[PDB]
Amino acid sequence: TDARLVAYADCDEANAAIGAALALGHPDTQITDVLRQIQNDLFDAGADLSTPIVENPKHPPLRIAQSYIDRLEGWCDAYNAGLPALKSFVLPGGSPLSALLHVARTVVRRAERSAWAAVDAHPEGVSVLPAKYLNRLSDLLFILSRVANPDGDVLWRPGG
Amino acid sequence: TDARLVAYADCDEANAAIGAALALGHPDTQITDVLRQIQNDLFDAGADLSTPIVENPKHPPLRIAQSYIDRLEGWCDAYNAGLPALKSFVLPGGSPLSALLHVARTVVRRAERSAWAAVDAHPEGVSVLPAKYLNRLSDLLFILSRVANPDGDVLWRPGG
Amino acid sequence: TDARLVAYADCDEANAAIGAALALGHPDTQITDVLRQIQNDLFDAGADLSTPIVENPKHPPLRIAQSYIDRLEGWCDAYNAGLPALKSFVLPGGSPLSALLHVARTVVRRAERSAWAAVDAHPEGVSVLPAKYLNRLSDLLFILSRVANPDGDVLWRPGG
Repeated sequence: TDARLVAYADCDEANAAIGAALALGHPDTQITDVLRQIQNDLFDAGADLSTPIVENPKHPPLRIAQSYIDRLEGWCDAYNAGLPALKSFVLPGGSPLSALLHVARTVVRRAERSAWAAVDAHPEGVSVLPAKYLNRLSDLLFILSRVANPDGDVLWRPGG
Repeated sequence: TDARLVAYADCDEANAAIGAALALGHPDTQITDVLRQIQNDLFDAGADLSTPIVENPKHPPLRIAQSYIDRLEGWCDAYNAGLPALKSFVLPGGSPLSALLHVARTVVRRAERSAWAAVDAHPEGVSVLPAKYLNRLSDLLFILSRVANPDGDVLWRPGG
Repeated sequence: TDARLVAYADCDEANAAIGAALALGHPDTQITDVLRQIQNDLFDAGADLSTPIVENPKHPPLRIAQSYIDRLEGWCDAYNAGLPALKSFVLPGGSPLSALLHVARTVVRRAERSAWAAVDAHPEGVSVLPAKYLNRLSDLLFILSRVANPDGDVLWRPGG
């Protein structure tokens, strides 16, 4: 019901999709560490979205900070650097890992929408950072999906 | 936010669920080709839903056409022909492939709802064909799930 | 569109997520029987949510009864009894089975929200029992996820 409650739950659903990718996609050590850090960040995003903003909090805030987003942006550029240009649009799938990352990607985008909806409902009580974080995360998951498809992505083909 | 944006995103989520079925369900060659064609059609459905209808477009339209739907309807009848009558209601699951197709099936039905919602919000700017396509696709995925369960489906049992 | 239709469909999506857990998580005999019973209950929950309540029905009702909920509550206590105290918050994932149960858990919570929304839209024509059932089911799936992670859960870690 509550816009904050919905956004929080969607973050949890996106987080579980990353857990499935890690558990069923068998990523290498490097990718594993990146994904595990993201699971930790998504918990933070959920806590942030669920907690209304208060003036001069006396408790340690658990909020997504700009540095979280700067970090995803850095990983995006670092990982995308070693990839060839796309010849056609990518269809979701390929290796078990790429397929599972595409699933997480789409769930993350659904979570981004509710995070923005939370902001719309409480412009003064909800931070826009969780939404921006999820916005950058889906782009990173797209890149990682490509990284996880060594032999090329599944491509769309014009009807005729 | 936008009804078109939501419908588009749900199609992408359904498309990723089909990608997982293909990647983790190890379907045979025949089923693979059918599912790959559907992934291509779902991209088209997304492009259609996201693009508002314009009079006398000067660009090649990327729209779901009736022929897409006629094709799914044909596959439905062709595949359902070799199946026995249901003794009870089917519970989602069984083989890895059938279970993964049931997951995609339910996501497709969620996408169908937003496609219809897009039509409701813009009766003159959104085509009903994407929604009809998704409507027929969930029925086909139900049939394929049965096809992928050679030893029988998981059946519901009256409480007592 | 219809609040009952949406709630019904979400129950079906949650049911398919349990089917994936069973099909890809390879649970032992005990867990299998519990999950299979839940799939049967979720069918009932869907039928209940989809069928508006009528006075003096002449047909056998297919409704979630309090006994369904009492049963989940009993399993929750029985399974949680053999588990150690949590040292930190749990991140969704771990073993294939635990990861798949966390995915189902989050879908069940999404279904709970629409079941409550159905009640809100038709306070006199929709039972609150399906919603209560889903409320208890996500807590049980959390417990089972822990049970399925013999070597410990994936834990959240404070930023610094």
